[PDB]
Amino acid sequence: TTISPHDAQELIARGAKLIDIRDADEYLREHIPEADLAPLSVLEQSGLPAKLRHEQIIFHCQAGKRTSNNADKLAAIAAPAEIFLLEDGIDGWKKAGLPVAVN
Repeated sequence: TTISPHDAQELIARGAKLIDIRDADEYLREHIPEADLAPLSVLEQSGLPAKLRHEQIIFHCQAGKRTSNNADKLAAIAAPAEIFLLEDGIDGWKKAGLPVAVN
C-alpha cells in the first residue's frame, strides 16, 4: 500500500517508523527529519534492526521507484509490521510542502 505524505505524517505522530532506503550520501544532501536511514543493500544483508521495528513501518526512497520495484523485498524485511510505501518518495514529500533538511 502507498501512503500520501500527509497520511504518513499522521502515522509518524503515532510512532510509525519512516525508513529512508537511499544511500548515506543522498541522505546527507537532503532528507526528511523524521526518517531513519537504512540503505536497501544493508537491509538485504543483515535485515531490519530491532530499533527500527514498529507496528507500522513506512519506507521511502527518492521518487517512488526503488520502493515500488522492491516491494516484495520490503514486505519481507519489515514483516510482520503493517507496511507502507511513501507515494513519490521524498520528492512527493517536498511537493506536499512538508519540511526537509538540506546540507
